Amino acid sequence: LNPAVAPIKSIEFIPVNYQSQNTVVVKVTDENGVYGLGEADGSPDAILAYANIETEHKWLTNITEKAIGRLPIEINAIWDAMYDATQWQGMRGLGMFALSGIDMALYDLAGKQLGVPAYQLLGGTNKDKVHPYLTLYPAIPDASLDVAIKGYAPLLEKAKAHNIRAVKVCVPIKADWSTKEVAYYLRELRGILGHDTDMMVDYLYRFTDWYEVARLLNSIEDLELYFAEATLQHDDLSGHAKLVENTRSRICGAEMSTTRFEAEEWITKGKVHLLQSDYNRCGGLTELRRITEMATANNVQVMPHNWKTGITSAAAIHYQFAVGNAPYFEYVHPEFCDGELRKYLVTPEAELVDGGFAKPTAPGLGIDLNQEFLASL
Amino acid sequence: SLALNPAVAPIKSIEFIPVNYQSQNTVVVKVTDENGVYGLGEADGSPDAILAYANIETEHKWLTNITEKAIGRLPIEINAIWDAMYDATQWQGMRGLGMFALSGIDMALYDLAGKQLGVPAYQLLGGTNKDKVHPYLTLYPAIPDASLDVAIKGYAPLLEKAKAHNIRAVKVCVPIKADWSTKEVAYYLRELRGILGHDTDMMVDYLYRFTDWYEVARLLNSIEDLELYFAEATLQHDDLSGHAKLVENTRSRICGAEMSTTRFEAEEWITKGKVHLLQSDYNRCGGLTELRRITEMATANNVQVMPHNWKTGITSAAAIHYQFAVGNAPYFEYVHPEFCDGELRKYLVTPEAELVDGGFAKPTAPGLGIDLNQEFLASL
Amino acid sequence: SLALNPAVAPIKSIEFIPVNYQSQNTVVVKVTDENGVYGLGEADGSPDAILAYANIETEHKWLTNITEKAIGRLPIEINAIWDAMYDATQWQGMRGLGMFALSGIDMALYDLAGKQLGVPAYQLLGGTNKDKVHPYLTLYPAIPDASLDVAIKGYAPLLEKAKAHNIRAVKVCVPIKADWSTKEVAYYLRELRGILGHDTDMMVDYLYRFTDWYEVARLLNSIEDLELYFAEATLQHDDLSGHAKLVENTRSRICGAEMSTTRFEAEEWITKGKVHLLQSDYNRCGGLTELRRITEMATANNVQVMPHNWKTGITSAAAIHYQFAVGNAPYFEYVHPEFCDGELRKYLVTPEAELVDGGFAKPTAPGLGIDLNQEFLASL
Amino acid sequence: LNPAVAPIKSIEFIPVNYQSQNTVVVKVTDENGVYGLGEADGSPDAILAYANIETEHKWLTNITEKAIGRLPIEINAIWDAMYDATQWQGMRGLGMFALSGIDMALYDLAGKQLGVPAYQLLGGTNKDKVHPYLTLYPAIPDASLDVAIKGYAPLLEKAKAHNIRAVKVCVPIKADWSTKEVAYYLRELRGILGHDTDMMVDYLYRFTDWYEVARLLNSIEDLELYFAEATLQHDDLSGHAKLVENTRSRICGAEMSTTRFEAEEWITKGKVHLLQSDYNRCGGLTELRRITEMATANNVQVMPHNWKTGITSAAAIHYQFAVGNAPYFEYVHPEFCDGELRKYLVTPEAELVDGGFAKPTAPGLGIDLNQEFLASL
Ligand SMILES: [Mg+2]
Ligand SMILES: [Mg+2]
Ligand SMILES: [Mg+2]
Ligand SMILES: [Mg+2]
Ligand SMILES: [Mg+2]
Ligand SMILES: [Mg+2]
Ligand SMILES: [Mg+2]
Ligand SMILES: [Mg+2]
Repeated sequence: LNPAVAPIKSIEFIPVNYQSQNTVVVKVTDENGVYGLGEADGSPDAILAYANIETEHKWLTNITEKAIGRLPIEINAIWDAMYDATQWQGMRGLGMFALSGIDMALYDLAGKQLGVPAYQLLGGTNKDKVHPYLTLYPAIPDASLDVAIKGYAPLLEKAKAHNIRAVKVCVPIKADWSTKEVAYYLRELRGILGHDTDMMVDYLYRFTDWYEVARLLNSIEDLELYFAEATLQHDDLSGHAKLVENTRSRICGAEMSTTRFEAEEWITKGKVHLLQSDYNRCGGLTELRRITEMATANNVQVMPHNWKTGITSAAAIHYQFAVGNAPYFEYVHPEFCDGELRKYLVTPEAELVDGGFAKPTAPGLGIDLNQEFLASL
Repeated sequence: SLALNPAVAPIKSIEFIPVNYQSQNTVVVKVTDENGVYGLGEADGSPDAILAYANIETEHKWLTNITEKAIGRLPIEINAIWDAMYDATQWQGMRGLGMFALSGIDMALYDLAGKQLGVPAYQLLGGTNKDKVHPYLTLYPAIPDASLDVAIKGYAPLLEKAKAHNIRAVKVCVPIKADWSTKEVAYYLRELRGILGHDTDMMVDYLYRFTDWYEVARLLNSIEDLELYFAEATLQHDDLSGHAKLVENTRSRICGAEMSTTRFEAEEWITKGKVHLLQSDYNRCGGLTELRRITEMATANNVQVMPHNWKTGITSAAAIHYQFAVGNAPYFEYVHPEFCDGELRKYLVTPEAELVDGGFAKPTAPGLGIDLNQEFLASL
Repeated sequence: SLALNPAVAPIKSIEFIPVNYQSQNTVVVKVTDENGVYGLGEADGSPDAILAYANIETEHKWLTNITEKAIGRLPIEINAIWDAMYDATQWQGMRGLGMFALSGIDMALYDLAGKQLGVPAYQLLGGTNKDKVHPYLTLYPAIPDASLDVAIKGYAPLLEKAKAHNIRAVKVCVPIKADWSTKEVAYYLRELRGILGHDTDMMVDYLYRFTDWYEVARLLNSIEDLELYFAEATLQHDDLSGHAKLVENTRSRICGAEMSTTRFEAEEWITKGKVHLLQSDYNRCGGLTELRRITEMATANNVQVMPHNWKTGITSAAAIHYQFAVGNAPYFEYVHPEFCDGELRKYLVTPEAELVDGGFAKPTAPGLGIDLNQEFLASL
Repeated sequence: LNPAVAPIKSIEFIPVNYQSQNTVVVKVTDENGVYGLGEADGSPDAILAYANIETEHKWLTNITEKAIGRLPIEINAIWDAMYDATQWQGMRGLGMFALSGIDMALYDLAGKQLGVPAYQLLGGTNKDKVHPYLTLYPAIPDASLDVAIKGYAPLLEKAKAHNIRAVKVCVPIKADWSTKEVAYYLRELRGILGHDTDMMVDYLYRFTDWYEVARLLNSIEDLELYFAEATLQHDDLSGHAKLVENTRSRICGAEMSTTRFEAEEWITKGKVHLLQSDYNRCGGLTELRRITEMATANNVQVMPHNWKTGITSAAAIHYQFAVGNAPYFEYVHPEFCDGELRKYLVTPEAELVDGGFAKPTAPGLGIDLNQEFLASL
């Protein structure tokens, strides 16, 4: 057998704060010193504590215990083991963020051992390139319609200049615009962007009444927006079904969810067009694979939520090549987003050429920490 | 014009206190108002994971420290505060561990609000028309997992003791590591039922040892004659469709939601799981406030609620108040000192409700009628 | 051991007081405790029919005098008392007039319980996270039923006045005896909408003038451009299947349950009527206690609740407290003195909530913050 | 990268007949001479002709064409590429058997290149041992009850002696026994075997009326059989549903089906408790993985049909370890079967101990052709 396939020796959770952007790097190392990198969402110190709890019983075990000593190649089996041993407090919520980080690191570690890029461990690909949609947000107050539009105007011009195939814009949380003003706002941005680029919208959960949201969405149908994200409260699945039944917009769901079980509910009860389960929240690449194959059979697209560091971004590219079932996937690019962690935490940076990425050639996720940057916090 | 109650003072601080005993542990939640008056509650989950969660730093609209939205609020507005805490913590507290922390605070608010207004907690949940409540007691002997004869011999004295004290209902378990075939489990339960007799209701906890509904159905159907009250933790907790199969192909009461959180998961168990009874826990699912919503919803759908309960006397006190004002079933889970091992359960708080003839009388003290036994607590 | 609140005293008597004005009438319900402290509420229905109902003689388990089960109970146990009264009166009070009487008592309990504990009523319903609430005002000019030009001319000054006072939303009605064709109704509403402008939400009450859903659908669909908030009393109140048709074939919000009683009828409107909004009345459907259950149920099903409200300042006070702690919609029905005729509505009780910029601030007085204006009341 | 992961160079379909019994071996060789073995069901000559057709258009392509030149590690991608290019005549039926053989062979090849057993390429395992059910059938005339019961007698006893945990008996096709006689037959067999060993029953499609079958199955509920296979005609899904709705027996389906699309129908329309899609018919291990994960979500067990040579039997052991969701799986063992082909075609044979198999250790499927036996034609 392949000697490089060695059992996991250790797994450490490494908080990384930068003055308030942060993440929790997950490092899994085998007995030969080779290691994989992943990252978990959630308050770094809460995640670190959870990752260091004492095992108490069958359903309340330390998350890393079931992985240490196992062969990194058995990613599916290791996932089941960790999940089963942590049911008392990790079936949903924060605990799943920790499991995600480990699952992610395993694809990077397994890739290095076998000498293959992570997407080849996920089924391989028939695509020659993938194209992300970029989430854009200017450094604005929440501001006024004028400030917001002026702040977006250039990011949108820059996107078109770079031939980005799709972009997502947001409605400022603290903004107090009426739905009539939101429509105007979106019309103005779409006016700036043009119709050759797909445009997604994140309403940041500013609504609670499906009826009002339906009136808004049905009034801007002419804008041919790609989707409507975070319209109603995340727990309001029946409310989302109402939107699907009464509008012609693509309705998204599950951005903050965890596991395929919550994903299944969004599909059947929420009737949503697209799931946004996050790499570093819902159960990693392994759970996103099950979620996506289930989604496909149900005519539901999956565009995993993504706004962390270069670690998740790398996982995102690999996901899109072997698992993705949609035209785009969420990605945060350094030239279209402020944030040092995203910018320098890991290297190298995937090269975006004409709005797309080429197939990964390096082992695993093809990334490593920028010791220099990390050396300074 | 009439002046308002002076005792209804703003909350000044919220403290999470982990308590381990050498294992046995819990997380005491103490909410103190402007005048030094306080309420006690407790949260499930690894005490140190919970402690760290309770001390995180606020980052944005949906990622706030759980206590932040409670500080400065009047303890009497429990429902509003619950919503304030939930909304501000959606990023990592909608489900799982995070809800355990919110649960502990909610529980404490009933105790505190009760003291400020000078009324027992159940009167803040609607009052009661019951004069007494009767819990079912969960029994488990000290047996190594053990074998058939070993397990039966170990349960025997507990079952006789319960009959002697007139306990109206008890729950027995199938040991986790026991490798008994389904037929041996059937034998096992027949033996226990035989020892106990049929005047006492018997619930059974299978400790999630099954994954195939058909096998489980064959089991439960083979023991209808035992007239067991319910079948708990038969299939894996995520297998809601599997529970539905059980309900559709057997005549046993099927339970669910013991490890769940929030009324949203509870609703799914009701509609998709089709279960006859929900076991959402006081210190996990959202405290008494969420249990009230879950129970009123459960009643409308002909579903009983018997909250999971295996912590300290803090949750036990909450359970009695719950059963008097909210409970919609004949029994509710309760762990009694004389019927279990657990120094933490026996000594952490005082006083202890007096079980008379297998029932509890209406609580009379303000709030949850409990307090920390500092000597025990100080003894480490 | 801590002593309980002394102010929480048993209820000693319950009195129903009919009040007519020459027509305008109501039934004041006064609940007095051991120490003379009392709460006010009011019941809908013919005052003399209600009076007689409130004084019937107990005959058997299900045919009891409504007050009997409340007398001797601590006002703080509102939910338990509600169940006690309901269960004992099933023979003739489960629906209809009988529930009006129960509603009045429940409302009074919030006022009384509030005074004993020294807290505003909304704090007994869970508190609030809102700083202000905004009602919609129902407008109707003095017009004989009138004709198109007559009705429009009459509504004009009311609509301008509302805009001047910054009322966030208003409701207009289609006169009952008006024989306008559906096309004339469409014209009518277009005119009113034109006068009002689009910054103020406009609700429409059709006063049950229709019986054919298809005709109604054609109407509502022809006026989508008016962006009306909702369509109330379109089809007959018993026609739940007809409302479903409307919801399925139009894009207007369809209301229901304005004249209904209990959460059981409310549930049917939700599931069978498929309505977007319930209008169960404070003084008809079961008071604030039942409105709380109906609203929490409505929210889970994405249904708004704007309780019907057209009585005296007693229900108006209840409405504000309701909206702060229970309401799940942007507005709620309210009748304001400066926007209506009604000596009973204007003078029966004091003080009057101050509408500032079309909104109400948090109530501060105990209970419902109201009391009988004996001079007015004494003046017959 | 990993030098061993080389492009596929050729794919050969080799008919194997015995003087009756036959199969079609599938040999996929990479650019280094390393190869993987697999087998396809169906008339060997029909299959060979199908594997040698000429590409005509987008949807009518030679099955091997989309695999040649591809890295065998990208099994999921190759599966899609082959399926997509052969839709015109390979979406269902015979065509899928061929695709199945190639898919199976890719797991063996990919396992050899990476130097890991096939099951690790399917997720790994947390099971230490797997236990098959053995399909038994005596060499009997169709015969009378007595004769049939007599033939099964020794086999049953031998099964108990070898501690086989589960066995499947069949009702002779040409047997003209009434439903009452079939019931007597099964009672007699259950008596001989005992209840400590699970017993499955294959009725070989002798019924067409669900009502009659329900009566039979409801009358032998006391025998507590594990399942009822091939009761009604294979196209009669609505009929299987009536069986499920009116009896308490586990009802099987999909034995002769292909693709996860037919399997989904069996689950939702047929309401069956267990699927029997075959490794060498339905789309191979890749499709069995999708079918099983879908089945698990629907509380449906999967025990893939298996009656070919040691090539499929090997694939079956690996399947059960990493993908299987049921306590047993079909297996044909040489000491319990009478097939020269099943015994000699490939080596080595997995060791059955106390009714179970240990985790495979050799790369890929761990089998190879027995040249001598083959040279014997
Ligand atoms: Mg978002
Ligand atoms: Mg489909
Ligand atoms: Mg349990
Ligand atoms: Mg009901
Ligand atoms: Mg009306
Ligand atoms: Mg809902
Ligand atoms: Mg067969
Ligand atoms: Mg399921």
